[PDB]
Amino acid sequence: AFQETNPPAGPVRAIAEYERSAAVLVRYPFGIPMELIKELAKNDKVITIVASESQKNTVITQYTQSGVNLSNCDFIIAKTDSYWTRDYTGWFAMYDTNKVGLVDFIYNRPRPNDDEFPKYEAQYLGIEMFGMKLKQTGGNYMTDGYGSAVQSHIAYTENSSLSQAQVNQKMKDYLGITHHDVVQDPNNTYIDHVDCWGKYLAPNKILIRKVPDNHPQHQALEDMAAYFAAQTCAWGTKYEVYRALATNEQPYTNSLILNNRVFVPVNGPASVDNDALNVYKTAMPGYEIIGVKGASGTPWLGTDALHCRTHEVADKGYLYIKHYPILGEQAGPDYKIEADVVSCANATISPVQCYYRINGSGSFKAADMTMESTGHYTYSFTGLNKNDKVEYYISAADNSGRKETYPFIGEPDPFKFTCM
Ligand SMILES: *CC(=N)NCCC[C@H](NC(=O)c1ccccc1)C(N)=O
Ligand code: NA
Ligand code: NA
Repeated sequence: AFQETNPPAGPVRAIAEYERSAAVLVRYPFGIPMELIKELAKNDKVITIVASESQKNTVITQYTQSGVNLSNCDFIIAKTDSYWTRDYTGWFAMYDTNKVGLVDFIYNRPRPNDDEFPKYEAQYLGIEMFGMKLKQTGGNYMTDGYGSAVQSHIAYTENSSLSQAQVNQKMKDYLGITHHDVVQDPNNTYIDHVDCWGKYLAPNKILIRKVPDNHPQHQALEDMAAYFAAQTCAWGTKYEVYRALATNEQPYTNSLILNNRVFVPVNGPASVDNDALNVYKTAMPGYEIIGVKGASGTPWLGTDALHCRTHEVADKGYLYIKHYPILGEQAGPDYKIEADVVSCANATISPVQCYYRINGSGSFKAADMTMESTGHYTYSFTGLNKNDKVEYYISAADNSGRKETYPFIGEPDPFKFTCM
């Protein structure tokens, strides 16, 4: 059964889907095509949930026959009621400066095996688990990694014995959420999950579903796009709002960001699918955008597609870069950046660098950042003239072999500012 615990030792920071992932969780019997599992296993660890050793063996046979990369296949043996790992598996958060933890909750469906699964997930991964006493579902949750979370109104109505203030306080305590952005669902379906209409693509980018002008939900979705366009994101700029046009209820926002790859469910027609994939390519330079056809037995639905049947797993030894960039018109006279770098692997960090380019000319140059205090690094851009345009990103490495950049994708999408 659900076990309430004290929240994690602070400060707490929920991890975003576009941060480093060590694995992806899927479940058998399958709700996803074998081609998706094969694609995932090329570069990432795929953890398949099975109910028994016999089911594990059945799945290994199927993976071997389909040419899945077995060297990237792991298994968790636990009973589950469904393949919606997005919704019932635990949520990841950093706490106590450099630890990765799992947050359990009361799954909002009558699925006791699914509801119990986070306990087996935490034990499998070797991390601590915290029990947040809220009725929740992962499909109705997304965080920017900077203390904001977007959820539809069911986060309140399915916790109606608690005040909104108490619900917000639990999200703050267990996940570090300082802006619990609870919105009226615009999609007109029974499910009321954010992932069927909205997705943070980066701290400063949000993808919102779009439908034809004559569709009954056209204005609700246009209103939702305007709502985020007027908001200041974690980096201090207004959100970049991208739109994926669903001409016929195609679940284009129901994608999975896994490290440098994005898996987008497609169900036709080809031209409309390709238009949606091109939105992701424009929004996410440097990422590999992959269109994924559905399984014939369990097709993608407008209320249930690829994101709904997967869940990313954070790196328990995460090399985390905390950075608030300097963007747009910078008054100066100083152009100083700061980054906090912590290793959840308790690995020795070196080097910490700033990669930069001036007036988009030549190649990116590397400069060492100064460690001013433990985990706190700084860099000042010197010799810059009026109207100089700077491109930069942060890079860190540690002695466990981890290598991370901020932004995650690095060089293909750097921070940009102009000297005033
Ligand atoms: C999109 C997401 N994060 N989750 C989708 C969960 C779909 C699931 N569907 C059903 O329960 C269902 C059963 C039988 C027929 C149709 C739908 C759910 N709502 O939990
Ligand atoms: Na079942
Ligand atoms: Na649970």
